[PDB]
Amino acid sequence: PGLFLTLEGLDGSGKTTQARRLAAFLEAQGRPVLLTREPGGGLPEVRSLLLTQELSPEAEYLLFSADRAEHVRKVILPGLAAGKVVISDRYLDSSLAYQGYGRGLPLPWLREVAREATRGLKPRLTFLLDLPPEAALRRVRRPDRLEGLGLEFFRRVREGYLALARAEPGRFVVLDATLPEEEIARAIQAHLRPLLP
Amino acid sequence: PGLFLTLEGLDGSGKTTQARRLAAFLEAQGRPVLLTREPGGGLPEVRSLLLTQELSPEAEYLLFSADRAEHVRKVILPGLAAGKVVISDRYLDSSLAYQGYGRGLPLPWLREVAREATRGLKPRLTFLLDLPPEAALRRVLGLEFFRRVREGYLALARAEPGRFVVLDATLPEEEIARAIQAHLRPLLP
Ligand SMILES: [Cl-]
Ligand SMILES: [Cl-]
Ligand SMILES: [Cl-]
Ligand SMILES: [Cl-]
Ligand SMILES: [Cl-]
Ligand SMILES: [Cl-]
Ligand SMILES: [Cl-]
Ligand SMILES: [Mg+2]
Ligand SMILES: [Mg+2]
Ligand SMILES: [Mg+2]
Ligand SMILES: [Mg+2]
Ligand SMILES: [Mg+2]
Ligand SMILES: [Mg+2]
Ligand SMILES: [Mg+2]
Ligand SMILES: [Mg+2]
Ligand SMILES: [Mg+2]
Ligand SMILES: [Mg+2]
Repeated sequence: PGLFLTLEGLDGSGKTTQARRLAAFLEAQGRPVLLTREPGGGLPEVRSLLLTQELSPEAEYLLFSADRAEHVRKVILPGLAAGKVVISDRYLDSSLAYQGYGRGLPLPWLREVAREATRGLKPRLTFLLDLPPEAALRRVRRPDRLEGLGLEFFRRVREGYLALARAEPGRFVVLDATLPEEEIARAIQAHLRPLLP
Repeated sequence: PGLFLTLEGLDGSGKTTQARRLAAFLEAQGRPVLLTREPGGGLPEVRSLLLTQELSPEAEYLLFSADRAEHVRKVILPGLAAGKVVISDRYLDSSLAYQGYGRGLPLPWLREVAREATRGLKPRLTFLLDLPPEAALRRVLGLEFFRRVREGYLALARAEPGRFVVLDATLPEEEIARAIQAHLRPLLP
């Protein structure tokens, strides 16, 4: 039986680091793992196409969705059927936070599109590394994709993630990303222990 | 005002030929015209890429849709705002025909996706060059697939009869071109 886990948060939150550490932990326990990420896990060329000038938010979401559709069908679902713990650094939630709450695309449309794109595949758990957007922005420069975009954009993203976590409190594990790195890794692993076992 | 026209049908139906005939005819009259096409009219790199190993139909449609979203916003709407006749060789109907009726993706989903992608922009007329696959294949995935696509096109046309001008694409090119011009005549300017 596979297990689908995701990690989410602003760039700089630590989700990338924690995704890697979790993979390495499970590998040390003899468990097969697939460590992946969006965007690019399905169609790597979408990472390039996402640097098109003045790209509409709609087309941006649809390109992310095409990538995610391949990601689910070619990478994630086969890994799960193979019994792996498939860990994605970003999944659907990132599109809802960034393109929904961030860019203002209507959420019902985002979800109508995602319904087939994902085949309804949802993570068993999702680790949200939460922290203030001012704090995120100081840790690391933004993706080339997200320049111009100001503090208020990132606030809407941060709050959107938190609204997603409120609606799906069983799925979302919200962690304070200003805790020490070891403490976040400890908490992630504590959440996973009864599942892996 | 501007005028949005599309051409549709199987590859090898004469759709591209007629698209070009129509543009040339409008240029000969001194009528501003923009000839474009899908896929590639919005994001050319979607065309190049498209050739990806065993690409899911869902992902394919989503990529077409990203292309189509940029096409409508950056190319077609400005053209129409300039008072041009904008002619697209393929538009939404192609994705509905091929991905929907052909590959079996659910039609209501396809249209949910399209509603924002196209901002609701529909062609004033859509010339469907209808013919059997065998005739199309003669000129340029099984036969059964192409039949499903052809029949889907006819189902679209029956649902939207005012918009679809169904033409028998086995007729001589000139007779088709003359027909297309006759359908257009009262719309200009
Ligand atoms: Cl990060
Ligand atoms: Cl989800
Ligand atoms: Cl801080
Ligand atoms: Cl939940
Ligand atoms: Cl053709
Ligand atoms: Cl349409
Ligand atoms: Cl109609
Ligand atoms: Mg990190
Ligand atoms: Mg960890
Ligand atoms: Mg997620
Ligand atoms: Mg999606
Ligand atoms: Mg906790
Ligand atoms: Mg003008
Ligand atoms: Mg059309
Ligand atoms: Mg579309
Ligand atoms: Mg037909
Ligand atoms: Mg109609």
